[PDB]
This record gives sequence, C-alpha cells and structure tokens, in this order.
Amino acid sequence: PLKYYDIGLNLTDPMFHGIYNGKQYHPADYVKLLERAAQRHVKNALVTGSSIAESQSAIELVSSVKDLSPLKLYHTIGVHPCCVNEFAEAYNESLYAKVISNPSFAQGKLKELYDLMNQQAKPHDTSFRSIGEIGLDYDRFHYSSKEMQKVFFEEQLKISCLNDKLSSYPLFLHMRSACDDFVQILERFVVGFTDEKDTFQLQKLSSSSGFYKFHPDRKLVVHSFTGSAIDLQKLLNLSPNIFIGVNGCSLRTEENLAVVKQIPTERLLLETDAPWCEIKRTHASFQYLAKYQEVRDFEYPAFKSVKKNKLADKLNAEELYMVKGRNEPCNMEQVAIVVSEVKDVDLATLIDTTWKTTCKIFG
Ligand SMILES: [Mg+2]
Repeated sequence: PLKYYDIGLNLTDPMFHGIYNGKQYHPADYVKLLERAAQRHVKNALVTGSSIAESQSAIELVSSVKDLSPLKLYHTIGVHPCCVNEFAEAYNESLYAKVISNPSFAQGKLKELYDLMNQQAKPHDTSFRSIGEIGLDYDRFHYSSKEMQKVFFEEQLKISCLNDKLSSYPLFLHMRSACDDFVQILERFVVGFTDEKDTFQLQKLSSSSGFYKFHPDRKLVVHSFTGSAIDLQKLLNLSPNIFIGVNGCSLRTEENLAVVKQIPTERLLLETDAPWCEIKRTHASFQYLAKYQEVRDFEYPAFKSVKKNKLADKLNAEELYMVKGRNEPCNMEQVAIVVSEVKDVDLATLIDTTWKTTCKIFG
C-alpha cells in the first residue's frame, strides 16, 4: 500500500486556478487535481505560503476545501526571500538602509506575522504545520537585496523561537545559490546566540534573556534542493535534523542524480513543487520513467494531458484531465520511481521510509 506526502504543493499558484500568463483559460480545477492525486496514492500535502498575503491565501484555500479534498492538506506561514520587501534596482538597493534608519514599519510587519502564526497555531486541530518558506535566494536579487534577505530570514527565525509552541514547529527552508550564508545564519541558531540589541523589538511581543537556540528536536527541511555535492555535505553536517527535499528540479542532470544518491535515505523527503518541476524527456531522470513504462506497467502521463485552451470543455465529464506543462501532486510517484532507481533502493522500501519520515515531521 503506497502512500505519498507531497511537502511542496504550491496550491495557490494561478495555474491551479485556470490562469496562465495572466489570462484565464479554464475554471479553477484544484478539487479535480486533488482527486487525481488521491487516485495516485497521495495522502497528504503541505501547501506553501511565501508572503503574509500568500500565507493568508493558503489558510483560506485549505479551509475552503477541507470538506472537498480527498487529501489531508496542511500549510506553511512565512515570507520567502522573493517577498521580504513587504516588511519594508534603485528601490531594492535603497531599502535596507531605510529600514535600519527607521525600523518602525518593519517592527509592525514582524508583529503582524508573529500574531498570524500564533492565531493559526491556537486550535488543537490546526492545518498550520510549518514555518516557511523562509531563507535565501541569490538567483533573485532582482526581487530583493542580499541585505534585506539576510535580515528578514534571521528575524523570522527569531520569531519562530519566540514561544514554546512555535519553537516546536518544523522549518520549511528555501536555499538557492546561497549555501555558505544560509549555513552561517542557521549555525548561530543551532548552537545558540544572544540578541542584546533586538533592533526589531521582538522581545516586546518565552525569555527576557535574548537567547535564541533551536529546540534539539526541531526539524529543518531544506525544500527543493538543487545544489552541489559540497553544498549537500555542508547542509547535512549543520545538524542531524536537516532534511533534504527532492523534486523533479532536483533530478534534471546526471550531476543532480549523483548528488541525490548521497542524501541519506531517511533524511530525504519527496515533493513535486507543482505546478513547477515537471520531469521531462530532456532530463536525466526520464530514463527511469521510460524503464517503468516499458517493464513495470507505468502510465505516463498519469491521466490524459491537454493544452490549457482544451481543458474547460473536459470539466463537466467524469474523466480526469491534466494540463500540458502544468505539474501536479499526482506526479509524486514519478519522483519516487526516479529516486528509487538512482539510489538502488527498492521502490516500496523508499516510499515507506519517506512516508514515515514525512509524517513524523509535519503530522
Ligand atoms: Mg518551491
């Protein structure tokens, strides 16, 4: 009995609402999307939040489908490096100095974020299960400066430690092309440090001490990993509680596959990053799907796939259809097949280990 837990479902993405390049092509089909995923053994998924507004959208979307989704949906709350300007070329570069000069607005935004996390963490049965996406993305300095990324990654890490309930939440971390700086910031929280200055006045919102340290059981999930073998070793050595998320983007080249082979199997989590990270014929991963198609009775794609302008007419019918170019959580099974072949770990074995590990982290 196979079970998948997609830790990277971008369910708020406009493509899942029928919008492509800013144009609506079909009615939103996310309930049918969830039905497709359930049919392909996806039991649970974590819906990503990337800003205060997007986290609020995720809260509301998950609530809106609680009685319609055959998947159990959880979500994150956090502000991604894309979006840290909401706490605050010429404009982006100017912001850090302006925040330091007058931190009052940022102080209020950090309070708003803390308050949201606490509100959502309240109920015993809450769908809010992880703080993130937070981290660093040095491929996106056109969205935010390095200084703004580093400061607001760190302030969010502090918030995630501010009380006992949040301190236990696993972190859903973003890292792209920023390994050394990402490790440098996290290492201070792994070992512990004292924030005397408290520029953003967080200690006004569990201890007067100013001492920040991750709980020894807090899990640290590095989403959508595509780094080098050297980067991987830096992450694994940071903490035994570092986990590595693997999706189709993590499997594109032979180098990527070699790196994935080195991830300890019990520290590997599976995700689609849907609607992104489709496993394509031009990827080194495809050969394993080809093998499964040929020798193992595997259906690729999992359901008929049509162009975006052809989906709408299919939506009254009972049969389920995908959109060409739009990845989905029902493609978890493809990631699992590839990882199992790359690692020479029996497929059912891999699925079982990843399922149990993911459930322990997120619930
Ligand atoms: Mg992602």
